[PDB]
Amino acid sequence: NREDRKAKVIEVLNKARAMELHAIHQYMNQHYSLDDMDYGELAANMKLIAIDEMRHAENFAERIKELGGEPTTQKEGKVVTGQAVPVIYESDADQEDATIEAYSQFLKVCKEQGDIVTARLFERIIEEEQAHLTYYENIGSHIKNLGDTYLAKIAGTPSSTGTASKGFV
Amino acid sequence: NREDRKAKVIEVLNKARAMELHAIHQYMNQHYSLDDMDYGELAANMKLIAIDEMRHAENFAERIKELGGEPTTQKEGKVVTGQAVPVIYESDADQEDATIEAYSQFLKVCKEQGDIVTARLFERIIEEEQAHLTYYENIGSHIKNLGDTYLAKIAGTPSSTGTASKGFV
Amino acid sequence: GNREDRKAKVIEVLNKARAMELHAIHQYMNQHYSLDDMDYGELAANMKLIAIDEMRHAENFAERIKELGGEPTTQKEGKVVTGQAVPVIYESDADQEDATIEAYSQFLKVCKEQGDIVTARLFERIIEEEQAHLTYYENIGSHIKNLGDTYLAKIAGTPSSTGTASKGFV
Amino acid sequence: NREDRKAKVIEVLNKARAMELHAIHQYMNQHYSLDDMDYGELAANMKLIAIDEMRHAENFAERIKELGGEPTTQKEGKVVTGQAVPVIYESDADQEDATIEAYSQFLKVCKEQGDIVTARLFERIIEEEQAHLTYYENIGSHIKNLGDTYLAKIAGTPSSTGTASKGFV
Amino acid sequence: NREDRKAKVIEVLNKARAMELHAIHQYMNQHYSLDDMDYGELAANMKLIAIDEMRHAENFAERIKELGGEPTTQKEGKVVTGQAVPVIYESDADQEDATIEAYSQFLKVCKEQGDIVTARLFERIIEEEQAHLTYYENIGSHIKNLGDTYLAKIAGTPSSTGTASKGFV
Amino acid sequence: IYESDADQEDATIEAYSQFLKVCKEQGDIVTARLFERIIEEEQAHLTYYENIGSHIKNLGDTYLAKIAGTPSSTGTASKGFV
Ligand code: FEC
Ligand code: FEC
Ligand code: FEC
Ligand SMILES: [Fe+2]
Ligand SMILES: [Fe+2]
Ligand SMILES: [Fe+2]
Ligand SMILES: [Fe+2]
Ligand SMILES: [Fe+2]
Ligand SMILES: [Fe+2]
Ligand SMILES: [Fe+2]
Ligand SMILES: [Fe+2]
Ligand SMILES: [Fe+2]
Ligand SMILES: [Fe+2]
Ligand SMILES: [Fe+2]
Repeated sequence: NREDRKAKVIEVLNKARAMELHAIHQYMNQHYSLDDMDYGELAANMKLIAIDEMRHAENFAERIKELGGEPTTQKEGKVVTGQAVPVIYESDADQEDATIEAYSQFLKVCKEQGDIVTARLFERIIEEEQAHLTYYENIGSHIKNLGDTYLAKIAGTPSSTGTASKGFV
Repeated sequence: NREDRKAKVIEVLNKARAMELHAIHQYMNQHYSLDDMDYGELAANMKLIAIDEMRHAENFAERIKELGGEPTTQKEGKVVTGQAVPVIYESDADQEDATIEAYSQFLKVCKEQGDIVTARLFERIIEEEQAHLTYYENIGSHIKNLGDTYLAKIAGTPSSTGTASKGFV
Repeated sequence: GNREDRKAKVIEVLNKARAMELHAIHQYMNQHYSLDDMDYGELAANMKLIAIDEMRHAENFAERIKELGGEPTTQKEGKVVTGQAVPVIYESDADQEDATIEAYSQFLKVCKEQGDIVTARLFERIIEEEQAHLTYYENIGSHIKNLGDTYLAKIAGTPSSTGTASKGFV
Repeated sequence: NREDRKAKVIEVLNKARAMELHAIHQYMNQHYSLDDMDYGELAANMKLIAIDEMRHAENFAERIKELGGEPTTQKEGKVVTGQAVPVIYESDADQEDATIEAYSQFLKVCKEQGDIVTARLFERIIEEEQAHLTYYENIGSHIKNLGDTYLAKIAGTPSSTGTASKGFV
Repeated sequence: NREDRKAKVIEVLNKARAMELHAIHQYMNQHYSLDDMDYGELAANMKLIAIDEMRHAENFAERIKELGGEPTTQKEGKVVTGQAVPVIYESDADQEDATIEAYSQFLKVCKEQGDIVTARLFERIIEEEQAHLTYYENIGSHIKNLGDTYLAKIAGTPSSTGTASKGFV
Repeated sequence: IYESDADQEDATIEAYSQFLKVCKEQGDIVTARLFERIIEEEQAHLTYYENIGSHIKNLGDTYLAKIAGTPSSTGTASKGFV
């Protein structure tokens, strides 16, 4: 029925959302490390990708409300900390790839439940995850093939991501 | 194959267009009432949504022509007049929901018939119907929950939808 | 007659005219889709622009019907003719605009009889716009009749745009 | 099996790409004739559409690389030269119609191989092929129905396609 | 013999053109690989040179038409794929050099056939090939002498070649 | 071809109609009658060339497609000496 159709879509939406919450904390944790290491452009792009995941989490939450459900506040999995630079980019590529696989499954569920608006949302976000995927693979390729010679170039670059957060104060 | 496929898509396209024609007359009728009641903001937005349905009617017609068919000129269903404000918003949300449901099945037909262009057309319009649905649900909620304090706020507002219609004269 | 009766007779001619507009909107838009399909851009565009004039007429009639206390009709008068070839489109639209002006002038007399100055003036203004439509259609028809394909060859591939898109909700 | 889903998608991408290469050479061949016949506006649009097909070939190659494959440099079919003006537009409409049908099928494969990103690529390009189709059908209609009077209007028109190609030198 | 003169010039113009068509695909293949490796500046200049080769093909074609011939659509030789970065620049320098040698002979034939306009077209394009040769020798030289130090500088650079291709849609 | 051929037949008939006049003036009834008969034949050529021009004009290549590849024989070969 209509109610079961919505509940099944809400379920994959909250699963995706929980994955987004995990990515936000995982990438920001890496952001703090790269920043601490003073690899500015890497620090900045890692934070800009975290913000894309924040935006995904919010979009998933808004559709869940539209369907009458509650947006989860729990993250899926655990954040891995203290990763060395090569492990950061190899693991983040792995995560992006597994995310696209899972969201492609969630998309299918939306289509089966005849939910056109939610399947389109997954499709749009999956394209953005593909851009994250390509970025992490590329950095990993340079670390693998060029090592510290590549990092020497990143050392001390600007880490800014733009004007500060439009906020309340 | 091809001929059969085309005919099946033209049939759902005309069914949808017939629903668009119904919606144009139903929403404009309610628009005349709201204007007469002098709830400008509600009057204005109802007409703007009616113009979205006109553009949907026109996009369906154009696709129908591209497929070799003739666009229908009869609306589906009867127009309901004399609806009071609470009924206007409850019914329109009901209509938008039913529209998304039907278009979702029409979309499926396009996919089964291998017509990607028409499927994409439905997809886009369904997203615009979701916006209509949300708008009507929202007005309905404030009329249910707040009445007069909310209606007094709408009383006497501008009902202009912008600059006058580019026409022939 | 009395106040109510006076409004009622005027509401009745307003709904007859409005129903004629609804018909014009669908008939002209039907021809618009065909012209567009044939890729006669300038013709397709002016046909739609005239259909939009009729939408405005329908809306104006409606707003006056509500001001008089009545209910604007949603049924179109007559049926739409589909599949007309180009020469038939312009000959029939010219006939229809003529018939419209004929009927609206009778409707105006009724408004004057019922002592409704505002509604009478509405019909007057709209009759003037219908005259513009008639002259347009007669001129196209005349060139089609006299110049044939050589006239149409010049319209082929012209822009069909009616300007910026429909200020709508989404 | 991850690798087999990529192989199968890469295979249809290279088929579509080969079709793009054919179109590029076919449409530019016709552009050289149209210019030679001094029908500028027709020559110009023919070249602009060939550049669209160049972009498609590029987009397909980029996706083939993201999937780990090698973008083909072989075109499908044979270029037909020496076509008169009516025959250019009747064959090009036929070509575009055949491309949309083929691409719709390739899109099906992408969906079957669980590849949402490539499927969306195909759907985007199919929409552009539909624009090419309509264009060629309209020109061909004018030639069939109006011939010389129509061509008289095109004779001696401008043929520029805009600012010259940003190149290396 | 007028016609004989034209025929011999058209022959070398189609030989040159087939050489251009080969270069477009060879260079673009390498562009796709350099883009994949994320060496943006190299990928960008490779494509810009490919576009210069597209313009050469177009100019040969137009001269072929002025002479009453038909421009070839088949490339000369085979595209080599999978080249390592040093091999890309070593072979592109060899090809550019081979091209200037051939075009220089083709230019001689035009003069022998008393065709001043075609000879001047060759002289102009040869100067551009010299610009290409110099570019490939320079990059080849940095790779030989600087190794991964040079690559480290190119990793992550912009790959943009400007605004998108003015096209039909 | 057909446009100039129609103009040329029309001209001929004009010219021949004056040559006929000269024949009547010189009292040459036989030569007047020769011009009369031949002018009648030129009129058949004129009509033929006008018709082809009109079809080419109004139907173009659609018309020529029908003619493409038709027989061109004008019947049995020239009776000659060899
Ligand atoms: C008023 C009124 C009616 C009567 C309804 C009733 O039940 O009273 C009315 C009725 C119709 C009906 C049917 C159709 C569908 C015709 C068909 O597809 O056969 C129909 C179709 C269209 N109208 Fe329409 N309408 N309408 C306006 C007012 C009215 N309209 C205003 C105002 C604008 C504003 C124009 C603008 O600035 O974009 C406007 C524009 C459009 C466009 C153009 C959209 C575009 O190009 O983006 C199309 C198509
Ligand atoms: C991509 C791609 C391919 C496919 C090759 C592959 O192996 O992937 C590709 C292939 C070809 C081929 C053949 C030709 C030769 C056609 C012929 O003469 O038969 C060929 C020919 C042209 N390309 Fe081309 N292309 N292409 C671009 C990308 C690609 N191009 C981009 C980008 C632009 C940029 C548009 C701009 O901003 O000017 C662009 C423009 C042109 C111009 C325009 C020159 C001018 O007007 O100055 C000509 C001529
Ligand atoms: C009379 C006369 C002249 C003017 C000479 C003069 O100086 O008075 C005369 C002149 C010409 C001249 C030039 C040509 C060459 C045209 C050209 O090739 O440009 C020219 C060409 C031909 N006519 Fe000709 N002639 N002529 C006849 C009478 C005369 N003809 C009669 C009668 C027949 C009888 C047909 C038959 O039974 O074969 C006939 C046949 C031919 C055929 C047909 C051959 C075939 O189809 O087998 C061709 C071609
Ligand atoms: Fe995400
Ligand atoms: Fe991501
Ligand atoms: Fe709609
Ligand atoms: Fe709607
Ligand atoms: Fe009207
Ligand atoms: Fe009118
Ligand atoms: Fe394409
Ligand atoms: Fe195309
Ligand atoms: Fe070159
Ligand atoms: Fe070169
Ligand atoms: Fe004759």
